[PDB]
Amino acid sequence: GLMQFTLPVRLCKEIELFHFDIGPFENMWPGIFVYMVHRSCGTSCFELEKLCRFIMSVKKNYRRVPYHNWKHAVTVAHCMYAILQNNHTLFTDLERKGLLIACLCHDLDHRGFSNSYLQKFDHPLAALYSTSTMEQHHFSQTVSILQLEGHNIFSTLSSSEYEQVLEIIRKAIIATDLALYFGNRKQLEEMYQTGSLNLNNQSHRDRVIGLMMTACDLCSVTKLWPVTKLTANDIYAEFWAEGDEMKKLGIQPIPMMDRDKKDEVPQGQLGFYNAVAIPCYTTLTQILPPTEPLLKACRDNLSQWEKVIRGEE
Ligand SMILES: O=C1CCN(c2ccccc2)N=C1c1ccnn1-c1ccccc1
Ligand SMILES: [Mg+2]
Ligand SMILES: [Zn+2]
Repeated sequence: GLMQFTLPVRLCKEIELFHFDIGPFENMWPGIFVYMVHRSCGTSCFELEKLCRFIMSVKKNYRRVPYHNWKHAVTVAHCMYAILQNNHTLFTDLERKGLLIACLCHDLDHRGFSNSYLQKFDHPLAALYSTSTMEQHHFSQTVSILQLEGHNIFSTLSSSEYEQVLEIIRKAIIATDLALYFGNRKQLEEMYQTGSLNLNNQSHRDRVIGLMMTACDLCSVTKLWPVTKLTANDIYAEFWAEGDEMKKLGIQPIPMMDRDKKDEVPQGQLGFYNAVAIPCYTTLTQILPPTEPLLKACRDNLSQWEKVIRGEE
């Protein structure tokens, strides 16, 4: 009960900032997650023994892939921590519990392949889940781990509160399907601009949490340039492996996934920042003004990709 997690001074200070990088010491990441749960939710939210067992089973069910790995899980959870900490009073007790867990679990058992590749491969998961294929799998893996003996971190919740938090987690994980982001943001834009956005409306809260999940999921584009640049290598390592596997199916992949077309990456990054990242953080900042640092960092990285094209690096 009186056992607090405490970080070294540099991490204690920098973990509060949106652009925090969790570092290369894998063995410190569970401690970093518990620290964030304790400050974001409370020391009483979870039984420490159960929470630690849950974290280590989640870690075990992330694969050794270049990008969609345990480090991504904890990085996305940290961005959610920074949003929740900068928006103290906007979220319920159940939301703050559910959302850090949703972020830690959101890519469980990822193989480094898109929904598109599973569909073209005719993977068993594409028959089980016709849309948001990997995201339905991630939620399924989350429920599986929660149901392991001694892993039910929600055991003190009532039957109805348990159903609510698992529904927050389900919607939050499904929302990380980038196919669904475009429509979600357009609706939030319309609601904000016509002034009809209402945070007491549950359908509206769901949409705002969805955009928060996109924002946290893409947060590699909101880090300092050296972090963003080096993370991009891991992202494209997966894309190019998917491209190789498309070529093995006798399908020319899109240029983004073709390692023969690396020269086209800088221009592809601009498209992504302009079509996905900047609009995401712009709408998030309109709804949650204290998340402005994410938009600023995103714009800084857009400027860096423009410099790569001009051959200034
Ligand atoms: O940087 C890039 C290149 C373009 N790209 C992308 C992804 C899907 C479809 C089209 C483009 N995504 C990113 C990116 C930045 C942060 N996260 N992600 C991301 C998101 C989902 C899967 C893998 C990576
Ligand atoms: Mg995902
Ligand atoms: Zn993700």
